[PDB]
Amino acid sequence: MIVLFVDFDYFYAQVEEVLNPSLKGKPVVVCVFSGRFEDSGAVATANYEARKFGVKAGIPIVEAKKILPNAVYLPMRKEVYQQVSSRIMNLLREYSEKIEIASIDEAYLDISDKVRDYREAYNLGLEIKNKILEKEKITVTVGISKNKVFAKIAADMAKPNGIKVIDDEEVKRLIRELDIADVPGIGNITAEKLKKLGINKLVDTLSIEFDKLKGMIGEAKAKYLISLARDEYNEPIRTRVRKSIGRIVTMKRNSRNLEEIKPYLFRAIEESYYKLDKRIPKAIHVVAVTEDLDIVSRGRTFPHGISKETAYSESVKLLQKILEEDERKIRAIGVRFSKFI
DNA sequence: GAGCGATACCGTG
DNA sequence: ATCACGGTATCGCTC
Ligand SMILES: [Ca+2]
Repeated sequence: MIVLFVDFDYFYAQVEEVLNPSLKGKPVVVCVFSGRFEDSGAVATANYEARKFGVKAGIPIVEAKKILPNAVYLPMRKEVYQQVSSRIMNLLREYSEKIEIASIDEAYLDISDKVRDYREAYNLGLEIKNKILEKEKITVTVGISKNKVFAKIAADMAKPNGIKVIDDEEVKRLIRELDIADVPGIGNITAEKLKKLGINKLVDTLSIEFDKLKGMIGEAKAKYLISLARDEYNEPIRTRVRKSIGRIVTMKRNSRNLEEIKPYLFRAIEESYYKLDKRIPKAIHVVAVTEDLDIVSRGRTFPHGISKETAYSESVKLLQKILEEDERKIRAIGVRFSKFI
């Protein structure tokens, strides 16, 4: 099959740049402000102008201001991005009925039955970059190859505003040459677990014995890596249906006082129930990030759907259970709803 | 031996 | 020192 992946460049920033074009050329950093102290929080994304200097998603806002104190610092407007994203997405549906929306920012199309070869495919990805630039003034990167993983690796290798095909010969090349840590799904913890085992390239997972590999990363990621290195990975493009929806909020100050967490918790329920629309969940999970930045949950499933009032009273019970069964103070509290009708 | 909710870990956005 | 999603490993229960 032939897979075409679209990955919007610097999406949150670029949307801010489309809306306020005075911003082009300047470093923009979309932030998520927390409210413990002035400029506490983290970076959600920056544009290339800011990324050049080490201002990337995940760093604290204070560090980003130490590097680029004169950049534009914008509060995250996710609702807006989500709305633009939706419209870019309804636009990708013109090019294939088989479409898998992977994130706010990313979609895969199986165009197998709308092109014959990768030159036709390549051609369809210029069209699509054009259409999106025309309608929404947003640059994207396209990656084309014979499955989702190598279509995503192609986009990585081509961004920003790129397009690249990874034909069957280049796939065999990468399986040998490409550092396994750049394979989607291999993050730092498992990258290291591999290097530990000498695994540096994908091909390497075929000489190692399966249960040494399984015993180290998981049967599933083991099988995942092996199927790639055998060039036998095919995962169909499948439509995403959201499974959970939650919200966590950081408290002005740590605590384990029940009457002190309760308003943040209840704020988190309100927000999440609004984010649910007509989705009725049967499961609720309360979520506390410890003072130590660990994450510890407590949940309950129900024969029925969960009303907000059920949500309010069950969540307090679940938070009580978090505080008994642990001694660590709470930095942020939230909830996740799931198992929808 | 292996199928099921709770819960943690791990990846990416 | 953000928030969000969602896949998989592990346990204990259960057949
Ligand atoms: Ca992107």
